[PDB]
Amino acid sequence: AILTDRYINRGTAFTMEERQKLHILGRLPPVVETLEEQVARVYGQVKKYEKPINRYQHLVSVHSTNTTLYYATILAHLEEMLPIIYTPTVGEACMEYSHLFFRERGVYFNRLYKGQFRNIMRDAGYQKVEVVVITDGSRILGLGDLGSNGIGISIGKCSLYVAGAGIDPRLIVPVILDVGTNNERYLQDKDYLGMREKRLGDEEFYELLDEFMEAASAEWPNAVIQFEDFSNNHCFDIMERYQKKYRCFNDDIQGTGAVIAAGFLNAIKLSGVSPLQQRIVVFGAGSAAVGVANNIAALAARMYKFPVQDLVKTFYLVDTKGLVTTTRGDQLAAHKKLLARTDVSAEDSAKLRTLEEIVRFVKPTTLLGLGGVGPAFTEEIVKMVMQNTERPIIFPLSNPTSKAEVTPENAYKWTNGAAIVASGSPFPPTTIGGKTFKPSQGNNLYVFPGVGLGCALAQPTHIPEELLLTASESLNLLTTEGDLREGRLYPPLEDIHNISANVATDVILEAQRMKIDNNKKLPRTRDELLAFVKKAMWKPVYS
Amino acid sequence: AILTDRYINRGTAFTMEERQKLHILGRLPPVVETLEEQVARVYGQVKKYEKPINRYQHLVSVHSTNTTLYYATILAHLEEMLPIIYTPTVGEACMEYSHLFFRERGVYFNRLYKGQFRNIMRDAGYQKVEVVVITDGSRILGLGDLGSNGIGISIGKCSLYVAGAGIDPRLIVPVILDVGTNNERYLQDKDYLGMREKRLGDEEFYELLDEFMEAASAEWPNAVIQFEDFSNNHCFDIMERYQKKYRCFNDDIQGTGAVIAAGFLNAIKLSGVSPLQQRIVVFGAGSAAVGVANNIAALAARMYKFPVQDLVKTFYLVDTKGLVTTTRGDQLAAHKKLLARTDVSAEDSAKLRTLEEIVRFVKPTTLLGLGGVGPAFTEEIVKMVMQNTERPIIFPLSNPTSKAEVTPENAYKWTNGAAIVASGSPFPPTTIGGKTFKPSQGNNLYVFPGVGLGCALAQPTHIPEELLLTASESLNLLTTEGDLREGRLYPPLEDIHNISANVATDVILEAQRMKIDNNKKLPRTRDELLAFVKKAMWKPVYS
Ligand SMILES: O=C(Nc1cccc(S(=O)(=O)Nc2ccccc2F)c1)c1cnccn1
Ligand SMILES: O=C(Nc1cccc(S(=O)(=O)Nc2ccccc2F)c1)c1cnccn1
Repeated sequence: AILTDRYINRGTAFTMEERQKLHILGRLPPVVETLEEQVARVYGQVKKYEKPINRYQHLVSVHSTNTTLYYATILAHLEEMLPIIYTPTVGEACMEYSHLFFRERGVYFNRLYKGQFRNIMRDAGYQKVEVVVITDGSRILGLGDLGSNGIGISIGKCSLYVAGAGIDPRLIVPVILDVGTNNERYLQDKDYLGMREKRLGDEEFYELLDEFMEAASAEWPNAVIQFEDFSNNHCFDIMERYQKKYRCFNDDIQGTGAVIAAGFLNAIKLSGVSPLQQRIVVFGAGSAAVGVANNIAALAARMYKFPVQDLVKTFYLVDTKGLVTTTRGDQLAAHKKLLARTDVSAEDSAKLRTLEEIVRFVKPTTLLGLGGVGPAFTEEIVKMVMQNTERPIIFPLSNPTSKAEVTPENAYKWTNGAAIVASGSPFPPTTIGGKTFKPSQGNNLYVFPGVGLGCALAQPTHIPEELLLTASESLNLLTTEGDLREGRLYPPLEDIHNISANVATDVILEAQRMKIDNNKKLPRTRDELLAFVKKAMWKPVYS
Repeated sequence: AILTDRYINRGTAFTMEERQKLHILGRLPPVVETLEEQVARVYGQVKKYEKPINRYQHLVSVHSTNTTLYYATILAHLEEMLPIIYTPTVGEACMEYSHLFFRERGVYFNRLYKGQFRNIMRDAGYQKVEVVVITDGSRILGLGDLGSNGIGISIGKCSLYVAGAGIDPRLIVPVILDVGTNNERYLQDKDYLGMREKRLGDEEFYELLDEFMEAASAEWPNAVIQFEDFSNNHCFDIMERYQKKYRCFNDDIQGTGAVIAAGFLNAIKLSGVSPLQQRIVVFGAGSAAVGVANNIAALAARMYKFPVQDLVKTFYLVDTKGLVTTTRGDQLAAHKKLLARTDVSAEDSAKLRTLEEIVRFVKPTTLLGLGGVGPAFTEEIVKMVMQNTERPIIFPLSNPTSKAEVTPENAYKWTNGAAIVASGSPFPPTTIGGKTFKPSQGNNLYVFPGVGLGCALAQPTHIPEELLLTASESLNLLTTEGDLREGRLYPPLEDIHNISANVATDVILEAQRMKIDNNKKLPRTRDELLAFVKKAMWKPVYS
């Protein structure tokens, strides 16, 4: 019963004396290993596979037999395992290898079960659930509708809360809300196991998602509900609908802006050009891109008490037409108005269409790549920014690497190593003249696990914007003098347990200051709280 | 508890009413499938993988979650799945992917556990075990010593008793007797989990194997012990040591000779050249090759009551020196003496060295390829056999296909479709002049599962040679007039349940005639017994 329970199984780490006592001597090969030795063996077993999907499949096999060994392997090799266990491999697993997820916990909802959602949750037989990740498979980036196969996205994201913040793997629940699929291949595929129908309209979509939120608030009252990989037609509206009434957040929207804001303020500190002297080209004018700009302005206003209006005036927003201005003659989308230039004439607007002429005119010190249209930050454009600052801040954040505005290698080459670079994706180091440069990766893992652990301990009534901004600031402040002297914008990803403990600590203190915390057992002073949070974390060691 | 038990789990075959009643509605995607629909889906999931090892890995995943669906998929696609689930894929899985077997039942013995073998078996907590497959990883063919990783061979072979003869998958036990490894890579491999030592000498080897046989006879008294993939230094001696005292057999030795003898006697019937008119070149003079010849002579003597001495005189044995004769001047190995020619002069012996001149002199009607040295049956040699018979019998049985004496395609091409061919391996059909030919595969699956089911029902004291010869004859007689009219030498592999039920029936009747049967509940007449055996078989359907 211990060997066959993946939560308590130790495999070859059972000592000979333990195997004798548990009557399992003949169930294992005779070698006895420590957990670090098992992790080294698993890491070799993974790297025997060349393709990410086969590495993923091997890690699923480990997780199904020895959960402690799985999470110990991820924690020892995190940067390398992240592309396998989540984006982009998990989406390819969902799309073409959905059987990899069948044996996992997954809770499936659809219109056939209307009015039974609470019964289904009760039936799942979990105890004090802490984190629930839900998707409908619609995709934040709107590529590759997964329908019911989106359950693998929720499974993968749940796993990152365990690895990142020590959420006990028994207290995470992955959910698929199957409201149909517009995936034409799936709609015709004899082997598609989900609802074989186009996506439900908004009225029915919200009827079912409302029942889900109300059922989860009753049956899983201790949980944070995290929306993952919902399409843009719904993801912003879901948060407007639920943010005050339920304990919920959207990582794609709120996590991303908190992580990019933290890293960007550290790039300002390194750059020699202080926040009010920055001239920031925001290349891309989607709701998400404007959210990131507003999250930067909010964080600088918190950290430095500059008037937020003056920080807004540092942004130069570029949409598909050109520089967004109040004078260029069009009716602006609501989200573009607050960053529109008021200081540019109609005549100058007409001559500010191409990114090259916009950069020549604006004289920016920062280029924020949120454009999703490929390598817009040319050598000529990067060379112009070198005219305005000694340390250009260049953030090519569009995903995947082919949609990205510039490679970190080109950014460093064209500035002779002056560029301060953050990426959505990991890159190898670049060496110029014997000096080494490596971009800072703004991975969402820096924030969501600590928000989850914080909301799990404090049990806040809801997750107001204050808790995300506090997580953003906490992350910024974790970047040490040492980190900064080596050009890093974030604390190191390998230190994610300490990072999450600190983010969670600061989130709790903010919930306590707002009197929204329902858990009154927690310390209310930072040093004693941080020690308490660290002790509360599940660790991937045998105990 | 039903979803997580692979023996009772039905996955998507649970109806909506059943999901309601079992409180599992939210645990599955909403599509309800029949077992045949699930099998079609799994077969597509398998064929999405190009490499055998990745197909194997996918089938392991099915087996770990839904045992009924795994065995239903094998039974629906048997010929195609056999190369994946056993030779040669299972050996490659053992050698390089041994982690595929960690979660499976496996019972591990070694010298560290001397005197505790019975305790280890008791600890395994099985009920009335029927079949135990044991290996030491030494390899029958002596290539790729697997040591402790030989457990995967036992696991794969156990699975074939379930698929082939409906041994209940709860009543099969795979065993590794780890007596060391001569695999130099393993002996230096930090991740090898077995006994890190060269193979024990014979005295210690037999001390431990004796304890195993005695322990299994006490703790698993209802079981057949089947030796799999033991090296030639031990496999013949193990059977001499144990055959009378324990319920045991070796498939490599006894199964192979029973299957080849059955197919060869059907080739004689098709050929127009009756057993006493056959002139059989036995190319290869190993113990195994002489065993196959002796099994043919024994079966013909049983079926036709020709004097066995006259059947022996139909064989012309060829070793590495040439035609084995009493006059060629050397001291013959014991196994070669009984097939040595007494009718060839010393002078003719000296001129009978190359296979070509041996064939020209002997004027054979059959070529039996048991040589293991590549494509010895040349066009010139096949063309000479066409001079001696209208239907050359050509059996290239050396493994793998590169060691084989002739391709079936070349055999049929060079004889314009007259050749009667059996292979160890599967081959595609050959079309000559719009007429189609396909070799008969002498797969060991024809015999061992039915011997296992027979020995499981009758509970004989031991497995004397009479039970193997009866299985051989039963298999021969299952080839219908219809089968024979289409050139088949065996009943079709897809019909393996009916085949095994009939082999088991005949084996039981032989045990009853010898008064070695311990199970007195069984019918003693063939029709009523065969019905009883069919009912006793585990079937891969939901019940
Ligand atoms: O856990 C079992 N066995 C085991 C054997 C060797 C090694 C390990 S391990 O847990 O040390 N490593 C491991 C396990 C999985 C897949 C990849 C792995 F590397 C475990 C078991 C569980 N139930 C039943 C019978 N055995
Ligand atoms: O059995 C479970 N789920 C399941 C989902 C879809 C489909 C099937 S299936 O059993 O229909 N097919 C199948 C299962 C395995 C791997 C390849 C497969 F094709 C099963 C389960 C078991 N425990 C816990 C939660 N779920």
